[PDB]
Amino acid sequence: WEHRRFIVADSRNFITPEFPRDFWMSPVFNLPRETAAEQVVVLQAQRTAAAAALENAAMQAAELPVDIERRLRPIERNVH
Amino acid sequence: MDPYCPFDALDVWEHRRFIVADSRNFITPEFPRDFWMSPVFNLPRETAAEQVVVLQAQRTAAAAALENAAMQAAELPVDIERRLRPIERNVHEI
Repeated sequence: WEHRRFIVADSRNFITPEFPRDFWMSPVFNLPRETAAEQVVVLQAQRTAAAAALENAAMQAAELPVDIERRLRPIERNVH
Repeated sequence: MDPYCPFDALDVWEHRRFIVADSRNFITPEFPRDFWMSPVFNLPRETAAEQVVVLQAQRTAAAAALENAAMQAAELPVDIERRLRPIERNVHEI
């Protein structure tokens, strides 16, 4: 024995919300083809790429003290 | 505010085994609607425009540093040609 009140599930059932005068013209509903978010994402990706590339250049160019000593010292020994 | 409905309410006494045309009742929770707080979109502290401005300022700083690296590292061939040529001439003097 289970009892409760019932209300008919009718297709005619509609809901009536209310909208304020300042609803639709929120600034974000209407947006241009180009906003700041896409530039932010692309610029951050480029910044990370440059951060990696500077480190790669640092490790690629760290041989100058070795690239010069092995060119100068043997000539020193040869002359000496 | 109440959604419209032609039928107010009626008296129904359901059974267990013989629920024919088995419907789907709209279940309701038991905690009061006073505990169910209204939704708020927490706006971020910064806006994408301010993000563009700050990131562009940081790019300008990084580019200035890279330009400094360029001017300090572009003279290395000049150092090469300034240091070895007198020594090469001295070796030729022999």
